[PDB]
Amino acid sequence: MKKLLIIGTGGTIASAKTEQGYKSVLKIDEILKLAKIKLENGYKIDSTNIMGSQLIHPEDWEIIAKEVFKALDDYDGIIITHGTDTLAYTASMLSFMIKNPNKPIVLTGSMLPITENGSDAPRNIRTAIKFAMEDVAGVFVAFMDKIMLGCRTSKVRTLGLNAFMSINYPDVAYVKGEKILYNIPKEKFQPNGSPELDTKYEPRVVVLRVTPGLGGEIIDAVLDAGYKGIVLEGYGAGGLPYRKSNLLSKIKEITPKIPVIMTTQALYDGVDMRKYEVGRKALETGIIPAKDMTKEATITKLMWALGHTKDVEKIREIMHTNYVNEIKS
Amino acid sequence: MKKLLIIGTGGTIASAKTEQGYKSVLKIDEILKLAKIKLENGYKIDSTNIMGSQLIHPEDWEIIAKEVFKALDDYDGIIITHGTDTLAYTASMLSFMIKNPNKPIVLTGSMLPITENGSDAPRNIRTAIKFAMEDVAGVFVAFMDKIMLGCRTSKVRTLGLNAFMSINYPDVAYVKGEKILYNIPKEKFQPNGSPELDTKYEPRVVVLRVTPGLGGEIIDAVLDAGYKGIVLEGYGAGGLPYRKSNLLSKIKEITPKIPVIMTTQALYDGVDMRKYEVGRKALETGIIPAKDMTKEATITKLMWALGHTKDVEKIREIMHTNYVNEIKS
Repeated sequence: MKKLLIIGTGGTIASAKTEQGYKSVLKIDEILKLAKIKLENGYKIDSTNIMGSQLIHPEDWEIIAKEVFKALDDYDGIIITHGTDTLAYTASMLSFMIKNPNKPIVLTGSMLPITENGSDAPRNIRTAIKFAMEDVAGVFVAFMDKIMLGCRTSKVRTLGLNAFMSINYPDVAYVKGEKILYNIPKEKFQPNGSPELDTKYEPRVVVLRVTPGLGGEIIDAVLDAGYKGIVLEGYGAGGLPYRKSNLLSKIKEITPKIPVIMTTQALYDGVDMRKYEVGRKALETGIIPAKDMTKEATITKLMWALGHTKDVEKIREIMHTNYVNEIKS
Repeated sequence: MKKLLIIGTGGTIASAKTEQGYKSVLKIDEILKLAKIKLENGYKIDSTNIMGSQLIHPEDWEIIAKEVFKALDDYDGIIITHGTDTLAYTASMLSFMIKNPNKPIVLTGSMLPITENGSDAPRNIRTAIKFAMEDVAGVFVAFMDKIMLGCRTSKVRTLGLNAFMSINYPDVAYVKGEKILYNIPKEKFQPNGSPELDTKYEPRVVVLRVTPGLGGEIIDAVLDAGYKGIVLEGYGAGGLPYRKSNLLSKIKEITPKIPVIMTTQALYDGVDMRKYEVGRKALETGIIPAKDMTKEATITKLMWALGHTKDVEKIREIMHTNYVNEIKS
């Protein structure tokens, strides 16, 4: 009946405790063996390893997108095991690089190595397999029995097993044993159009936390260092100091040439740069609101957008296009 | 019986909706009047305004600490109204600038202006007054009926009224009408020693989010721009790329001269740089773990520490000293 591909990429899920700490040591065949995954029953799993890796690099996104893209032809469902710390960047970036995928692409990981007592790895793989067997299409994350839209996922903690949340967006579904309870209607994830691959990206995006003290001298430094986009983890007021501070005036000097995106240091509820006068002053300088996007969506989307054009009005239109429900319309 | 001082500083709590957006317009006397606060019954409230402000600047911390410090002599309790976006930076910084305060110092704010329907401002002020009437000492935040240790508070969302959480640390208490339920024993917040004022700080700390793509060229740029400390919002693996990446090797070149602190982009559970080999490699470069500290504690503590010395071993010892339960021992 159904054919699944599981792609290994590294991560805690590929790791074992050593005398030098956790170390990425397992290929996907050993993960599947150590997590006691059934390779059949209404399906057949094939497995492959892309390329000691804990962390994804932007180059790896192009590699993974090409392999996933070629595989849509031969598989009903595609699972990617991945390090938790950068899984949400990968999930978001594939959501822009693979247009109209016509099969489920499901990323997962673990907080514990398989071989540690109480590991979450077997359960997360099993969840991902179950959802990958669904007649749906898009890029999803499977974690702690939840299915979440890839471009809306963030890692919220470093120890607790319920480590990924859907930010400012509903979960897709919840998997209890063999039952899938759709939180968003299944009919909403049907394939539309033919898949396309677009791997253009510019990686030199720098993300800053807006703090008291942060001066315009940083904006000078990041331009001197060659960076092409700036993400700010700003305030819910949505604005910057324009008094005892050159930050807003130094940004206003560069917004015609460099996209400056305003997201939040706060996790939940998004940025509204219109509610406060201080926000409206930040907008008036040409700072581009990230609205309800996650950090990981904001960042990967801007890298992808800069790969297409350096025209800041065109970047604004790309960032505010709702491609795959990464952002409100 | 008891004397309370309420200090105004600006914020949403001081704001009103105008045709140009929310605007800071109210002095503390008008806030108290519009929120219908009782200025007596077992107490007397005095009020004062420090110095159009939504956002605190590091300079304001010294001003507020001097005024709060002088006021310990004449008041049983001190309340500060403050903008929510930078309240947690202020609460943390006062926790290092005011040693062994012998009275409750309680910061609060609101998500809604007083004059907006359903405002949280009256309730937050009332909570802060109630806790300020307690025979305890330290720096606390009052929000949505909770009392939280100041140096453990973060703003987690931009719209929901329950906007502040206690991070990796229990709440101090919960206030239901006239009842205070102590979550940590009251006896644990008794005054010890005589209050001291220490307002030394270095503001040029830059906070970066660790992303895929982030190169060592940023470390060069921030040194050229004169910054004296770097906070990284890193990964739970606790490490950096040392492969297809010069980030870790450029940081290893500067850690003898510049403190580089590793905290998390994730909100909850802290950094453990020993669990993973990649973390141990980051430690071996002399990156200083922030452990369980909040971003706002990490950042203000480093600014305060740099105000005392530029010796990176002495900064490490300061950062890992548990002064006021900002960090685990």
